[PDB]
This record gives sequence, C-alpha cells and structure tokens, in this order.
Amino acid sequence: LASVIPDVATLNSLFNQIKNQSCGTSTASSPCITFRYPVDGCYARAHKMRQILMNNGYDCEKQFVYGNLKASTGTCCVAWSYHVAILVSYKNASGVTEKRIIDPSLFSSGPVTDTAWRNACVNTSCGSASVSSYANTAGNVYYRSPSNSYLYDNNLINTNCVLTKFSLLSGCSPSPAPDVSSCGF
Repeated sequence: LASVIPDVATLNSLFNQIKNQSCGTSTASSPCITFRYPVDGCYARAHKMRQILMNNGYDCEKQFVYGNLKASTGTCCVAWSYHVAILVSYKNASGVTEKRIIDPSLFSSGPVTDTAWRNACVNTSCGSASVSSYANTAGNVYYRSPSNSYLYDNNLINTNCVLTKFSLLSGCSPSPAPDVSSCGF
C-alpha cells in the first residue's frame, strides 16, 4: 500500500474512484454512499472511501473534528457538533508530504486542505460555526470516539448498514439521521 501520494495526479484519482461510489452511479457498490443525503453520515462513507483507496493502492487516514459544523446546500443547511473525513497524504509541488481531504460531503468538485475542509464544516454561511478541536487516526479505524477509542468494521456491518438505512433517504432530511441500532459491528 501507500500511505502517501507521489503527486496530486494520483490524489485526484483516489477521489475519482471514491466518487465512482457516489450513490446513483452504475459503478457504485452496495450499499453505496448516500451523498445526496447529507445529514450525519460522514464516517460511514469514510470507511468506504478507504476501501476505494486500497483499490488504487493507497492507505488514507481518518480525522474527527469537533465543534459547530454548519453548512449550506442552498436547499437546506446542516449542523454537526463534529465531522469526520479522510486524511490523505500527497506530495506537494516540492515533494513534501501534505494533507488533503477527500470528503465530497463538503467539496464534491475536488479535495481540499484539511484546513479548508474544517472551514467548509464551520461554514458560517448558515450562521455560527467553529472548530473546537481536531484529531487524526488510522484509516482502518472505522469510527473514533472522544474517549480515545477507535473502531474497526471489516464487514462494514455498521457502515453498509448505516447506508442501507439512508438508502432511500435524500436531502438534509430526515435530520438528524434515524435509528440504526439494527446495525452492529
């Protein structure tokens, strides 16, 4: 694998694939990632995106940020007290290991600096927003807790389930996400 990218060229690719998973595509897995239903599902997909990364041959990381995370879709706004994305490492134009975000939950056009990412999360476009704190973790780490606890869903029982739940779900509603207790890694 590769925990670092040689050039953005590859980075854009990693995303190009993860994007191919976008719900609605004919090349998207199942359950695909519900991107058309931005509400809570942030980590779920993440775990997925990772699987897509492995395909290309690159290991990404996770990043959980806390605080007021607002956003605007033009049709509805969203607010999360904590977001989660995938911390990707790609060589800059100088050959330096930088960080990037491959979360289309904010930037579907392309990746963005872990910083700009958080911003998109704290998008005041809706109103108040700010990042209380942030941290990174292993890519495999399905979900992270504020207690310094990491999870791992190799069967994506909590992920694929989370999606399957919001399979028909679309838009910022229902928000927040419903009950997914039926799941269980």
